[PDB]
Amino acid sequence: ATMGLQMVPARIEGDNIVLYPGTSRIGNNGRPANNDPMYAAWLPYYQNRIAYQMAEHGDHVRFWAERYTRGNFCYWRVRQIARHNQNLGNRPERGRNYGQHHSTGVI
RNA sequence: ACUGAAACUGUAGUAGAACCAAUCGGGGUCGUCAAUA
Repeated sequence: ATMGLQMVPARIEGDNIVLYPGTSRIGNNGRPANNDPMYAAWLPYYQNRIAYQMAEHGDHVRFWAERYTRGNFCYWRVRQIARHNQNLGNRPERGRNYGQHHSTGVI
């Protein structure tokens, strides 16, 4: 399970692989550097669902996210989502502390 | 401006001599499987 911390979200575009570390930056060992947040954002899906019907693996999307903290690390908790062509709407605010997933209000 | 008649294509000969349906294999035994929070 340690090895997952040095995986990066990726795609292939035509015939090149692409990487999407996004706002996070790739640390030397491949881990997200300097305690910056996980490369991918986290979508609540089987509990505290962030609904638009629930999105699906092919969905191209636009979304708000919030920086959340847990223990040794932090991550972009998705807050609200729309299909890409649709309007995302207004900025959400200070989410619930979902237990040890603590809000920051950094959105 | 008088059909020739009569005559067994049969008589003797072992489709056989030689060759392995066989060569190798313990009815045996350990750590995997799924990916995140």
